[PDB]
Formats: sequence, structure tokens, C-alpha cells
Amino acid sequence: KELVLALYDYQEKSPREVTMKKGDILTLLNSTNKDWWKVEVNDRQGFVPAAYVKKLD
Repeated sequence: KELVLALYDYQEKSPREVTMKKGDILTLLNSTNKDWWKVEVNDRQGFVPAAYVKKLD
């Protein structure tokens, strides 16, 4: 799939969100929304702000 790099820590603030640490390599599940992307962080899935991750090309 697609991988993204976490640019900052992000602590989930809502049920559909997930937490990540700066430096994390996340599997990107859905990037159809411009503000919130669905990612896999270890054994969890949910939304983090699109601005806080960077697609790995």
C-alpha cells in the first residue's frame, strides 16, 4: 500500500482518531479527505490530520 511518515506526535481526540509518534511509519488506508487521513498505526486504525503526515514516495 502507501506509506506515510508522521511529522509530529498526534494524540487522538475523538473515537475515530488514532495516536502516532513523530517518526512513525504508518500504512495509509484512505486519503480521500483533504483534512483527515485514515492510517494504520501498529495494530490500530483511524484518522490523523493529513497535514501531520507526509506521503513516502
